[PDB]
Amino acid sequence: GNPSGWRTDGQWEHETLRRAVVHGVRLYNSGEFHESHDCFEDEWYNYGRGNTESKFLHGMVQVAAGAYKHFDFEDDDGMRSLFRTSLQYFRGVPNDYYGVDLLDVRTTVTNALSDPSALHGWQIRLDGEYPTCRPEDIEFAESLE
Repeated sequence: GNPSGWRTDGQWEHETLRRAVVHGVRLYNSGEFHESHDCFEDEWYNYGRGNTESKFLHGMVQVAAGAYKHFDFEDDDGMRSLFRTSLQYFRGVPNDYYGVDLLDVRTTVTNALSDPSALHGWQIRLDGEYPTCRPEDIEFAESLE
């Protein structure tokens, strides 16, 4: 099918949101967790509060930030706290949103609450695969604010 967020004119409803997803997921998948977080964090206030867009983005910020606490600092309590709120933000978000396999995100992040090693070598599925960092993704994260 067409994932949620895809319009009938063959465009994403919010281009800058899809952008954040592409760069963020590719950064995440190459283990650049801080840069990933920053791609999401750049977009996360642009839609206000309480709606699908802003809920998805807050969730992904916290996924990135939770990974970062786990891999960079071995801070599992910090990871666990972010993961618990990320799951609440994802409530109500379609499981295919903007090309992300969000169902797998939610179940892996849920797993990690029990066992942080659920994260090890885990990559986020986007458009049915596992895209990784390209020079333009890191360039974009570095161009941020």
